[PDB]
Amino acid sequence: GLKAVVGEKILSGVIRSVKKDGEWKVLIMDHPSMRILSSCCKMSDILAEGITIVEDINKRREPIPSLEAIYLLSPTEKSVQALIKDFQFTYKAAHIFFTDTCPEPLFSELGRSRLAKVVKTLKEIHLAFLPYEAQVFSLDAPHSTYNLYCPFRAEERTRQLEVLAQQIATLCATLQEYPAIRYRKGPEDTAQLAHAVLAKLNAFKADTPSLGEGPEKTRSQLLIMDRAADPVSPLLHELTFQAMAYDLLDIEQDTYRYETTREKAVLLDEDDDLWVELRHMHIADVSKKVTELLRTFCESKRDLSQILKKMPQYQKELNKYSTHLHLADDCMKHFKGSVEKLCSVEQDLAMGSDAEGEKIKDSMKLIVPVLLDAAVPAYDKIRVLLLYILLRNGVSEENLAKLIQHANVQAHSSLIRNLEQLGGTVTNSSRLEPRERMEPTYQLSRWTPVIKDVMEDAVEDRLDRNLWPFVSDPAPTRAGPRLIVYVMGGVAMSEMRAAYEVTRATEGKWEVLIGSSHILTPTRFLDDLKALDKKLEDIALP
Ligand SMILES: [Cl-]
Repeated sequence: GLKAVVGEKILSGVIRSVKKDGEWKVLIMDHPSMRILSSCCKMSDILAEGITIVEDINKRREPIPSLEAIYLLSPTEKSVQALIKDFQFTYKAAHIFFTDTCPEPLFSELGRSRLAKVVKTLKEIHLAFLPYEAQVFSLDAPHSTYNLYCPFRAEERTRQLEVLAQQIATLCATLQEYPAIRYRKGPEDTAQLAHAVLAKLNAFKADTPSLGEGPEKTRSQLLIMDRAADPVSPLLHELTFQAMAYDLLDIEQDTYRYETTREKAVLLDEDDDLWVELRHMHIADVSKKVTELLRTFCESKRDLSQILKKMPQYQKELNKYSTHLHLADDCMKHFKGSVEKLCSVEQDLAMGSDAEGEKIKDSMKLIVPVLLDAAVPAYDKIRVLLLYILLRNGVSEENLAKLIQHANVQAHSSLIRNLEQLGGTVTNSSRLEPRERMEPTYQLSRWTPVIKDVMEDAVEDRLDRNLWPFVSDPAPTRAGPRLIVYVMGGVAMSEMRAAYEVTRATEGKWEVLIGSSHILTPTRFLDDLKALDKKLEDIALP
């Protein structure tokens, strides 16, 4: 998928293109650059291409003239000024690779340097995005929401749209696409980003006019949506394996930690093929499916005296089964009690109707118990309170104060009101509501992300142009078409799931990719909101 593509562009385009069978090389990097390759290609493949050690430019290093030195950097004044510094000899010579275009000014001061003397290679790969999953990308700019929507960064807003616009143009170019660009009409941001992307995509089209040609690739579309178009989805407690695990449990750097009969630290990425299989399933179908795949593997390899002897051999491939069997139980531990009670209240507020289908009569009566409960943590009370404010489509100033007070979450008053910075409606409307679906589901997972409706419509060529205009109408006349989706201000894990549900529904006709500046859990979303009315010099510039 995306990790295979990105991995190939690196291994073959950067490491293999410089390899000298007799010689070996140091690979030096800045933070953004090494987050990219680390996310797709493994150390074993890196070694196989002729690299002795990997380093980080930001840290002090030892001189090794004997070894030539590759650099893979983002073309920022920090990385370049740090590179120039290495020889003005910490190395004998060096092969440079910028992940994007190097601006005149930075290339000029580099020509007046001593480094220049021993520069052996100098290219630019144009590759600025993390392949998080097979079908989900990230631009590695968690500072993006803050730069676009905080008033203390009003002057950097436009620059942040230009940066993101470029990153999204190099995504298409990487996938050999020249897709029709579309965006949600009302918000100023979505339109501005869409036109920026076209202008920076037309650059790559001009250099390679054969981009996106074909009866199938000509039908590819890139949709741009703002967070405020569906501020409900990022708040909800999802009961699918992934969305549920990252939300309820503490999972950092994508690593799950628990104890066995001793200190296991598993990485939930795409080498773990069991994770790839379960990540999108309701919590209620996980238990069985794990045991269903066990009964296959264990008995497939298998008087049972000899089977006992061969247990150490299976133990490793067999632990990987116990891994997710346990993670599922853990999801269920955290779900019992308050949470299962919250979900009920949330789904009623999101759908606007109880399980029977009967419309909710008194939405206030529904939350009041949860809010005045001292045993429910603040962030949980806040998700319910925000869902209530969104259902009501705004709430009176005085009613908001009485709820914040009676709910006992006064210190977070800030983040609640900060939802108006994204375009959402808190006090006293630009939100899209998912169409109804007459399809059976579990009582606690009746909500479908807005973006799924949008994806299905884009695929079937029935997406309203009034709401989703094109920037350019397609000229009158992998191989299949792609639908690329970019949610501004973070993408929820239900929306990530929606991409896989729609892609599988078309049976391979369409590959639906979705991504954003960063990936969201309900908690990280509230933290992003909290920041929008603060001056924080720690947060990175665009
Ligand atoms: Cl149009």
